[PDB]
Amino acid sequence: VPKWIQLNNEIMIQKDGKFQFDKDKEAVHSYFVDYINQNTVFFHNLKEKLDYLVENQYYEEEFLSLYSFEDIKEVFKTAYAKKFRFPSFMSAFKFYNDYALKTNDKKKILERYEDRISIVALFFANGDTEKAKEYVNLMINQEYQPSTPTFLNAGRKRRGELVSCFLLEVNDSLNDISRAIDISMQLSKLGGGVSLNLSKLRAKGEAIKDVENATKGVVGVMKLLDNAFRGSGAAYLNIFHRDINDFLDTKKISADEDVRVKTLSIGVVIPDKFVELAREDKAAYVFYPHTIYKEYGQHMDEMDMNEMYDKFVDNPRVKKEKINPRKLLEKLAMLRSESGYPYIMFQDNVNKVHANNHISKVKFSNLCSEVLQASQVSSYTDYDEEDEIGLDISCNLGSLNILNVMEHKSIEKTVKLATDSLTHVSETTDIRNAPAVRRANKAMKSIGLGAMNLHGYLAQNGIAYESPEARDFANTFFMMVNFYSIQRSAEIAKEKGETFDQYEGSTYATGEYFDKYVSTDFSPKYEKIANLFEGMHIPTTEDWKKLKAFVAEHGMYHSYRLCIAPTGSISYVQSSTASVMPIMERIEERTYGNSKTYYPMPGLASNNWFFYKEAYDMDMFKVVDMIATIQQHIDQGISFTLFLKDTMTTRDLNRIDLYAHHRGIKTIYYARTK
Ligand SMILES: Nc1ncnc2c1ncn2[C@H]1C[C@H](O)[C@@H](COP(=O)(O)O)O1
Repeated sequence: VPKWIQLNNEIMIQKDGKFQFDKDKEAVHSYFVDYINQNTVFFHNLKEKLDYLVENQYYEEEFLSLYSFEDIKEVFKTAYAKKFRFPSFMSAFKFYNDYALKTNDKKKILERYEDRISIVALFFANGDTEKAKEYVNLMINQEYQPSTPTFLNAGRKRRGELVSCFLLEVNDSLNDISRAIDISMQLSKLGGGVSLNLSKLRAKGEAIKDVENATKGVVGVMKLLDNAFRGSGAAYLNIFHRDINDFLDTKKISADEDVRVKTLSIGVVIPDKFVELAREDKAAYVFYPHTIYKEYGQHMDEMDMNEMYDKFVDNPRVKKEKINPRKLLEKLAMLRSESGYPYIMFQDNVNKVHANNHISKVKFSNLCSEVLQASQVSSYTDYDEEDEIGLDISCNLGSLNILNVMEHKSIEKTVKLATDSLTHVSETTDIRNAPAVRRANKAMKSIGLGAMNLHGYLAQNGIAYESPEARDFANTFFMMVNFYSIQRSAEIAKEKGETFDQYEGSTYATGEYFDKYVSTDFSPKYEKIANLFEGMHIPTTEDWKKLKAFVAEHGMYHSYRLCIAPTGSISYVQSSTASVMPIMERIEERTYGNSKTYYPMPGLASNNWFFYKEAYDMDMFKVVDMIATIQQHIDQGISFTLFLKDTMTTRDLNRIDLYAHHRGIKTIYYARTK
């Protein structure tokens, strides 16, 4: 058993009635002086090191050639200037195991933490040395953390693409299904998560072909996708689609392997009309989509279900099956208890505050349920015919660290620089053989700036997650993020002289987006929270009015700007609590070969133990209230894990989900039971 693991294990051995939290500091110190520092490669100087890495195909030559070597030296100097030390074994372990560049044989380490940051910053700044130094400071102070794909691969030659999220529409044909599978594997190889909308695919019995897929409906397509992934995959289906019960039964524990889907995540899209039909206890119907396309010349999930539902029911050329809508909502709650699946998207909560309904309404979401954008189906054809390209979704992500941003008083600076980094990654992306995704990147230019360390920050300032004080902080914080995000998007539009495709018809352009911001104040109501924002200018209704006019004049470069991802791996590197979620465990036990490892939550001690309250003991109604408060100021979505007990009944699970719906929650993610 290595010394660093032994020292890490001594945290759980009590001393004077307390956990030995400081033993983690010894553990990480041992990890460096007994392992990491013995496996790093020596170089005489920075010039030799960089020439070696370029010439041996580790780094790309072009992004470095934009700087003079003297300027590169100064950027690297900036990274090593602040004496960065990991506070825990796991934070250091997660960087050097998952992110640090290794030699090709993978026996030595070629990058310190400061080297990766220096290279990522030199990639972002595109020759601008002074901006590269700001990126280094932003990342070394841990104010901003680029997503895994960007942070891992930026500046490297042997790599995937830097984009995290891909969402694909799939039209109703074998050529389309075949192309969607091909594109999914291509994009998954590039390092991104891939989510597929299956709501336009024809239901069971509508496929009259002698192929293995035919007779199972969309489950056949789910199987092909699931097998291919053996980046991860997801599939979404509208609740009014006939195959909804078969779609759900892929995640049953008792389901046989010919129907079962193990790797692929699943999501269900629920409009209000289904919630209306659940409220009044009467039987409802699910539709065979190809019959709807035959009749109306439009896909089911493109048409307005509030208006057309009764018309689909009364039309005899539209085929249907009767269901009990309350019992399907019960089934959803039950599967989420057993499996964690499916994810739920409350479609009208997404679309009632969506800025770009004129392009399209939002029909589905991504692998982690936070990306929420317009899309349009493509039509892929054979050799001698022409493809008709629609609009898929791509979004590259990054996260603010709330703790460090507040302590450095740098909300404006970090949001605007992060937005610039996300914009450069979007500009330098080059997707081949997926023109609907290429269209998304070039024309829509969406980015996904999120945040982590909410609970960690609140807990270390004596603010409980469920308190009105916490919601007061979140309200003001994310308002500010949205303000400076929009401002920078509009500034970039002025500088570049470009806007996102069909900006002119958006709620940003009409002014409607800003209505609540020009009329209501979002500064902190509690004095304790107002003192935390001391030194930072909190935008007022008057600033918002001025921003509204600025946007009306110059437009906006980005179609979407903000979304809060789960941050599973990167949160360790940041010594941060995951996302805006409440923590699961005060101390995480995990396996390490034969031995165990222990990770106390970042900033956990005996004197703040109360404030690091475990998510399972919280009231999920009050957790809903927190995320709803954040969702006000996020144009896309928030990955909302729900934390449950086996004591809860199906009745209790339905009441939580229906309350989430009532408060305007856009999506809910994996359902976690203790
Ligand atoms: N916690 C932590 N994070 C990062 N790097 C670390 C850490 N502990 C030790 N080291 C590395 C940094 C130096 O190269 C050397 C001496 O660190 P010194 O601080 O002089 O003991 O070990």
